Amino acid sequence: DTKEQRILRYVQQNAKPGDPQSVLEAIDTYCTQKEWAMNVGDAKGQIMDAVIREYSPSLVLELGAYCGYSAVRMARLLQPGARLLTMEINPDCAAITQQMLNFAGLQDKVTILNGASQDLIPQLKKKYDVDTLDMVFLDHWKDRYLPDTLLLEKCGLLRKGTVLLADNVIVPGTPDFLAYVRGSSSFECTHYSSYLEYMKVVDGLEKAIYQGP
Amino acid sequence: DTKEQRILRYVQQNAKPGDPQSVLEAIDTYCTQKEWAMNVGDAKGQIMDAVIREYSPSLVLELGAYCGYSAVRMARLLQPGARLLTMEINPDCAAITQQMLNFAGLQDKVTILNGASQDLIPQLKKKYDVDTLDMVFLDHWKDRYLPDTLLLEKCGLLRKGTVLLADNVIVPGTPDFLAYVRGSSSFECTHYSSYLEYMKVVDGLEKAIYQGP
Ligand SMILES: N=C(N)c1ccc(NC(=O)Nc2cccc(CN)c2)cc1
Ligand SMILES: N=C(N)c1ccc(NC(=O)Nc2cccc(CN)c2)cc1
Ligand SMILES: [Cl-]
Ligand code: NA
Ligand code: NA
Repeated sequence: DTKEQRILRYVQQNAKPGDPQSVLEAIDTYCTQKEWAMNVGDAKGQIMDAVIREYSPSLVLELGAYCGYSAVRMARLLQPGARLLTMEINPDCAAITQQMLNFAGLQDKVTILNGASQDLIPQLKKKYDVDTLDMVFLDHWKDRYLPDTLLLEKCGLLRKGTVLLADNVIVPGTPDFLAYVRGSSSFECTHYSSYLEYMKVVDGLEKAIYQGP
Repeated sequence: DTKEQRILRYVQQNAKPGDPQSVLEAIDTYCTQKEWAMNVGDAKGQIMDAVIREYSPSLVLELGAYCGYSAVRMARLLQPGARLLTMEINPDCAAITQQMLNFAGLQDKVTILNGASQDLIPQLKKKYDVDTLDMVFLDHWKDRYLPDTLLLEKCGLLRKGTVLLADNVIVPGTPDFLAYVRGSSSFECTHYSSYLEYMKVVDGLEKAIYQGP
């Protein structure tokens, strides 16, 4: 009986059907109460929104999904003609995510693929008629952030101005990923550190904008 | 011949009059060439914009102004009925700032006050008929950031949701300012680190949202 399952359940019992905002609130609440995650709206959500709004991407790729919070958060802001593609290796998390999008009524803005990013990324151009990406959201599996970044490049999926946003990038974590995008001339970087009301970083996010090879 | 005199000159010679974006582009382009300040539009301007857009303040107070870049950046986004108040202790910077807003055609959006923040702040409610502030932009003189913040609270000028944004808050600088706002429950805090394309932080900003006494 997983945490992400109990989150889904809580949403299904308490959120307003087809109301993404309600859904996000229900998640944020339960996790804060449970202390699985504190004020995800202010710590992570708000930052996601600002990035979406600054860039107004037509095509967003989410790599990694836990309970579907991030997918709802992004999908709810996408305008007609804009879409989210989501990848997650863990099948339960994938499914919870789908079910979470369903409840919000956002399922038609999103395409979920349950598989390894290493195997799925190279199929995007061929299998999925993707030429390049406007935005990528890296989530969940921090160890996959750098490999993913490198593979996207390799597959020719990034273009000048493609925005990467990675969640849960807090020192000393994801050491290899941060060093790379910061040191690389192909990435223009901005780090976001959410402290909420205290002194300890609650969430760290990295925005890295591809500057071409 | 001061740097901010020389920035003003460059703008006047090169930017399109009455064009804020042109003026912002003239200052960046010049400071960058002089290697006085790299890519201020990416490093600082874009963040300011994101904050203004998120919060849509009616009244912004800027404390500190060097050449006026920030005042132009913020004033160009304020809608009818919104206004900027700028305080700067150095009389030439204040005047450059005014002449810079003139060139951009933004002078009616702004009131510039020449004087010490400690002296001007307490006169705001009384002399300038302010109740509280929607946003405060701290700029230019980092040593004043903490005492400004405290005086603004003392003067009853912050309300729940008042957004403070401080420029040039790069560790190990302003350690007390940062420890104060993060340490205090009266502030909900987010740090922005702009790396541009490099390994090292170019500019750092702190958003602190007042949460009450
Ligand atoms: N690189 C990682 N951090 C990483 C790599 C691989 C995975 N795999 C799963 O979660 N598989 C899974 C998860 C749930 C259930 C099943 C099988 N039904 C398989 C996770 C994390
Ligand atoms: N706390 C600070 N960092 C601080 C405090 C005070 C000042 N004062 C001026 O710049 N005065 C000035 C500057 C130019 C000209 C004149 C008077 N003609 C006065 C600066 C910085
Ligand atoms: Cl929120
Ligand atoms: Na870089
Ligand atoms: Na705080």
